Amino acid sequence: IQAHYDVSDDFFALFQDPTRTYSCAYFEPPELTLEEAQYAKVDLNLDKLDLKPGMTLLDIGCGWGTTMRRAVERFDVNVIGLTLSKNQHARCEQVLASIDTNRSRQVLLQGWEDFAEPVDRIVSIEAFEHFGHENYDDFFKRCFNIMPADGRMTVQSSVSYHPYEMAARGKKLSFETARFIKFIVTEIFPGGRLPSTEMMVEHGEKAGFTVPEPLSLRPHYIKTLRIWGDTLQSNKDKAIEVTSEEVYNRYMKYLRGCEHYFTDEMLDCSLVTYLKPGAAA
Ligand SMILES: O=Cc1ccc2cccc(O)c2n1
Ligand SMILES: [Cl-]
Ligand SMILES: [Cl-]
Ligand SMILES: [Cl-]
Repeated sequence: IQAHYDVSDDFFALFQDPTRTYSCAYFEPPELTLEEAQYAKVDLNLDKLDLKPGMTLLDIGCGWGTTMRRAVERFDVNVIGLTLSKNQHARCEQVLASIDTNRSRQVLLQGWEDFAEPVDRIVSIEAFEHFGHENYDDFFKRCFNIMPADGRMTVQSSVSYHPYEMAARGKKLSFETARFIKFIVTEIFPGGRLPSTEMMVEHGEKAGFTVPEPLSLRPHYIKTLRIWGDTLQSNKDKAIEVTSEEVYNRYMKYLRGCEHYFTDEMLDCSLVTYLKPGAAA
C-alpha cells in the first residue's frame, strides 16, 4: 500500500539542487544559492561535533554521501554511513572511493538498530522522522553507548508541536495542521512520525546527554521549500512524464503546504546537539 507512494530518484532530481540534498538548507549569508546553502547546512552540523583528525564520524541516513565527503575533506576523519537505499549505498561507495585520503570510508546498507561499532561522533540529518515514537529510547541509548566519554551527536529533524501546544493557536489551525501532518506521514514519508522538539530533547536527557537550546531552522526551510516548489513547478511537464500528474500534484501540495505551515509556525525544524558528560567545554 505504501509502495504505491515509492517515487524514482529521477523525480527528486527535478526540484532538488545538484547535490540532491533532501533536507533544510542553511542560507547564511542570506543570498547563498540552494546548492551553497546545502553545503552551509552540512558545515553547521559538522562544526558542532568537535571533530579532530583520525576520529570516526557515523552518519545515520548518509543520503548521497555529501556530509561524509565534506567531513573527510574538512576534518580528516574516518566515516561510516548508514542508509536503507541501494542506490544511495552505490552512489556513496563511489563518492567515498573518489576522495584522495588514507582515512577509512565505509557505507552500510542497514539501520542504526544493526550498528554497534565504537565511533567518536554521530550526525543524523532528517532521517529521525523515519524511525518511530517507541524506538526513541533505544536510539539515544545506542548513540550514547557507542561514543567515547567526549562524544557528541547532532540530529536535524522536522518537528510538530504536541496537540496541546497546537490548540493554543486555536482549534481551527490545529485540526487543519494535524490532517496535513497525516498527509506527509501517509503519502510523502509513508509510516513516518514527526517528533516534537521536546521529545528529541527529553529522550536525549533520559539517555544521559547534555542538550543545549536546540537551533530552529524554520526560516531556512521556508526559503528551501519555496525554491523546491518554484523549481518543481518550472519542471512540471518533465516531472509528469517521469512519474504522473498524480505524483507532481502530491509533491507540489507537500512543498507549498510545508512552506505555508512553517510560515504559520505550526511546523518547526530543530538541530539538536547531544553532549556526553565528558564532552569538551
Ligand atoms: O548517476 C546518477 C546520479 C545518482 C545519484 C546522484 C547524487 C548526486 C548527484 C548526482 O549527479 C547523482 N547522479
Ligand atoms: Cl519515496
Ligand atoms: Cl530521495
Ligand atoms: Cl547498545
